[PDB]
Amino acid sequence: LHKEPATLIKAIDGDTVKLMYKGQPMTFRLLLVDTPEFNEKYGPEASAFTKKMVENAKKIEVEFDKGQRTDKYGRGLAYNYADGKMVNEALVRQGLAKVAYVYKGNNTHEQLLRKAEAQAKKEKLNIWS
Ligand SMILES: Cc1cn([C@H]2C[C@H](OP(=O)(O)O)[C@@H](COP(=O)(O)O)O2)c(=O)[nH]c1=O
Ligand SMILES: [Ca+2]
Repeated sequence: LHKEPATLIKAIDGDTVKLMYKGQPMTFRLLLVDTPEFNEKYGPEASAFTKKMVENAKKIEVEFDKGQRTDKYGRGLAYNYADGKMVNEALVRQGLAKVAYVYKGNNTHEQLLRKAEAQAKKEKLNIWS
């Protein structure tokens, strides 16, 4: 896979962000994770975690997997990086997302993220507390 440039337009919630990609505004949904909705337990904390990560970054990148690049709602499906750190992985490592929505052929980073989830669960963090 390849990292490609993007710039932040606006934080949305734990697992969606509005970015400019190839010069066009797009909502991205993060691959292989699920954060609680803002109205659920840990939802606000997930939203804040992602917001801080993308707003503080100097360099935002997106990385598409091998399969579908947009979902049925028109959201881009990617792994998102903030100063080289994967947001998808960071959310799972902190117990603020579950590994989820693992579809065949868009699952390159599945085992990296399951390893993070096991570590967050071991530490009893957030969702796993
Ligand atoms: C992460 C992801 C979600 N989706 C779709 C499945 C879900 O459909 P439904 O809306 O019918 O439940 C929805 C979950 O996103 P949200 O967790 O953002 O609600 O997005 C994909 O199609 N591919 C994906 O990789
Ligand atoms: Ca969600």
